[PDB]
Amino acid sequence: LENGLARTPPMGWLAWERFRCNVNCREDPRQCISEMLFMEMADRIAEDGWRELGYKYINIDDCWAAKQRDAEGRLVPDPERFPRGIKALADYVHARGLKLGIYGDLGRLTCGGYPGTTLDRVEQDAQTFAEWGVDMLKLDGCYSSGKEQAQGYPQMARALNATGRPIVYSCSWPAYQGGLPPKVNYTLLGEICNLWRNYDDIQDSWDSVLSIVDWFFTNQDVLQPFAGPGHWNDPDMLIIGNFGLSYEQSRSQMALWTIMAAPLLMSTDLRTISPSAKKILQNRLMIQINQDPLGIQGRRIIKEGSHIEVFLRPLSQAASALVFFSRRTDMPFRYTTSLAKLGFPMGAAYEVQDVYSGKIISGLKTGDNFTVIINPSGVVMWYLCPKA
Amino acid sequence: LENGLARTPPMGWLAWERFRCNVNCREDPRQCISEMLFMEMADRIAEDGWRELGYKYINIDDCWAAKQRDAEGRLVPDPERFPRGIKALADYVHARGLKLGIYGDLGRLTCGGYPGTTLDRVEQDAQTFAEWGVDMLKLDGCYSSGKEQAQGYPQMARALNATGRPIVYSCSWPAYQGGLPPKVNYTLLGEICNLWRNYDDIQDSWDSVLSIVDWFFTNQDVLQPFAGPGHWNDPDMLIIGNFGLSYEQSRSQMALWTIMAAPLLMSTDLRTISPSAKKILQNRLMIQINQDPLGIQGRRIIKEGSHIEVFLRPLSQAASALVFFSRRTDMPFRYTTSLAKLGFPMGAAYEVQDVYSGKIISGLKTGDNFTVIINPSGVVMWYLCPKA
Ligand SMILES: *[C@@H]1O[C@H](CO)[C@@H](O[C@@H]2O[C@H](CO)[C@@H](O)[C@H](O)[C@H]2NC(C)=O)[C@H](O)[C@H]1NC(C)=O
Ligand SMILES: *[C@@H]1O[C@H](CO)[C@@H](O[C@@H]2O[C@H](CO)[C@@H](O)[C@H](O)[C@H]2NC(C)=O)[C@H](O)[C@H]1NC(C)=O
Ligand SMILES: *[C@@H]1O[C@H](CO)[C@@H](O)[C@H](O)[C@H]1NC(C)=O
Ligand SMILES: *[C@@H]1O[C@H](CO)[C@@H](O)[C@H](O)[C@H]1NC(C)=O
Ligand SMILES: *[C@@H]1O[C@H](CO)[C@@H](O)[C@H](O)[C@H]1NC(C)=O
Ligand SMILES: *[C@@H]1O[C@H](CO)[C@@H](O)[C@H](O)[C@H]1NC(C)=O
Repeated sequence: LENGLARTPPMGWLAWERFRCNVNCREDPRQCISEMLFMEMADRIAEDGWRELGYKYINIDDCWAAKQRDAEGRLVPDPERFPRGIKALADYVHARGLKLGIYGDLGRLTCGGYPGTTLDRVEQDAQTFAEWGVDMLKLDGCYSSGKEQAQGYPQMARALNATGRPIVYSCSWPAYQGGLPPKVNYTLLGEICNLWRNYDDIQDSWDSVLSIVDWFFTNQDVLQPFAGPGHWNDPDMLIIGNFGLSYEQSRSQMALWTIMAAPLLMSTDLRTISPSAKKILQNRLMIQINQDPLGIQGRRIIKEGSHIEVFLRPLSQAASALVFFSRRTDMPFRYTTSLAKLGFPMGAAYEVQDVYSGKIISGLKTGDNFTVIINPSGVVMWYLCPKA
Repeated sequence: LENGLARTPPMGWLAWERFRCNVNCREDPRQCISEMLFMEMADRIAEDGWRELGYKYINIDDCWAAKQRDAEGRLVPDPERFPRGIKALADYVHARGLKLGIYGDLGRLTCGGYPGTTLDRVEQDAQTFAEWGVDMLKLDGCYSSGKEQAQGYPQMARALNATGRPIVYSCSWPAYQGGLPPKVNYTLLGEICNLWRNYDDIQDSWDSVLSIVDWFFTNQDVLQPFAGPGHWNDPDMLIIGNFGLSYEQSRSQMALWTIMAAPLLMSTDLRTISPSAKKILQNRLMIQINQDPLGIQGRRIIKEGSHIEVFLRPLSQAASALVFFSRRTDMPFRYTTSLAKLGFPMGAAYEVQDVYSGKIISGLKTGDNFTVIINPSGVVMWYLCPKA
């Protein structure tokens, strides 16, 4: 989508995976979906170093609105959970130099049972969001037919533009259509959306992450070519800092999402996040690679019988990123190979930096053998710069 | 096995899951299988509070011996990796008030390819171990037929007794025979072994833990009745502190192994263990319940459609232990029920202590509703004492 936005994958926080549709603010004041949740996450992003790293979006997902539109047919937030309205929430977020994202559903109802954005409501809702000061909109696709979606998604892109307010547009259209051609036309998506959820919702477990990793890389031929500045593939939220991932697994999701040029939308409680989880999510070099200006999504290039997978992502400044991933469940594994074997130019030399450890290799020749030790369900990630 | 040993499930450290058959001491001085590994783990157990809690066994697993017996036909440790011999290692461990465990295989070769204990070598090997000062022996079953195992396992029990040295005897016999009757006779196992590996080796992943949990509880009817002081079911090593389990998952394995009256044999690097992992493994109340004098293995009593499972273990002093386990992957879950609904006596009251948080409920009436909040892949564990 050529609206000057999302020239790099969106970075921020999104409520859904961690907080879901919790409306029990009486017993879960901090974990329930309310204006307070977003204001506090905004303070967290603004105060704990996240903002400086690039994390700027504070996104509201499903279950924020009243169970019905007002009499005028407009969407309104839940009165008890959002007593100051959305515009006020936006100002608050804006005052911190952050941006506010909201959620809607092209259809009769949101997946959670809240007011849906039917075709006759698209222009009005887009208008309502802009007036509130919204900066990003995720448009879900429950309760709408393929025909209605084919009309509605492009229609909402036009409506958003008409408001004159630049709004990042996240589309779930592909996921509802199976995520693959011919049913999905990624060329069209690139023209109308800034990013799109291609596949299943991420759940809080390592198997969920693996399921997403495997679907995207198995189908990379029909997905990788359509990602770029202004239009990204979205494998869903980062679940680092939550309940299901071990330390190694958390490092793995961050690394693989970076290879995929995926949005870095955290869905975790920033008020209780652990130091190790924070350290992973705040890795500057990792973020630099994810945010690379060229926006060329990487690919899996090797699947060893040793249960080791290798990924490569081409970058700006003639650089590259490599991820060595172990799916073994026995012990740290010694993977030995050479850049030449991985496909790099002959007779060259590279300065290599281990993204997580910081260790550097001054001048690795492409013909030289090297060994990396990868832990179970973990990765070793390299940033490579050619010497001249 | 009535040898006065293992009146409570064995507690200690075992090398296998974490260190496997690593013999590359040149590049992995600390992680390779050598006398140094065991001496250092012994120091760890003796110095970091483990010994006082009950952890006393330091067990050597596969890959410790020389590739062949000496000329006299006796087992000898690998010369380079165990330069001071086993007896010296035992003395060292003994000097710390700990006990040394060793590994052998009833068959032509150990699963790792090392010298096996064939039938004609049983008496000699049992003799060799006693002389070295061995306190525990795990007898694996690779490369032996069912007929040979039927003869060898009972035969080794007799050989060990004859040495006059009390030795905990861990038998893998059942695992090689499928772990279920009629092929396996757990009454016989109780007579000849102190504990036995019934099922597959644990690997470093949550799915491995779940696979073990599900097999044992699905088949609890033919397993639970045969566990007791002196003879236990062994679901394998604790992998808390390693690469594949998240925090919640680690707490879950500890709790479920305690419900199963399982040995608490840690297989992790005690030199680098995290504070949180240490805190889980050192939980005194948890250990007290695992070590309960009655030795009555618990059972799964409920499998909700909410993906919540409930476990109960009867204890001494008319007490009980309950585990509420969530296999959901969405968010913290509120499980509401009553002790009456769980099956407890009518019109009674209990003092309840949350094993992990320490929070206490003074006098919970069996008829009163209560709610516990369980995190994804996590547990809530209670210790209950009746009031009078
Ligand atoms: C509506 O669409 C127009 C283009 O159709 C957007 O204008 C483009 O903005 C980008 C970045 O600001 C420029 O690089 C292009 O040159 C512009 N194109 C044209 C035709 O001028 C405009 O930003 C959109 N409006 C909103 C609010 O999204
Ligand atoms: C060999 O077996 C005998 C029993 O057959 C063991 O002796 C028993 O030891 C326990 C605990 O010390 C006592 O409760 C029993 O009363 C003993 N039984 C008998 C018949 O005396 C003996 O400990 C075993 N020897 C070894 C080295 O394991
Ligand atoms: C996909 O959409 C683009 C953009 O509208 C269009 O040019 C192209 O023809 C479509 N492809 C197919 C197979 O319909
Ligand atoms: C490099 O390592 C590979 C093992 O992956 C080996 O086959 C090859 O012979 C090595 N090359 C040299 C020059 O040692
Ligand atoms: C199981 O072993 C015990 C102990 O030797 C024996 O008494 C019993 O008969 C055996 N059960 C069967 C079915 O063979
Ligand atoms: C106790 O909670 C259950 C829900 O599990 C509910 O059905 C029941 O009515 C409650 N009992 C009382 C007295 O509130």
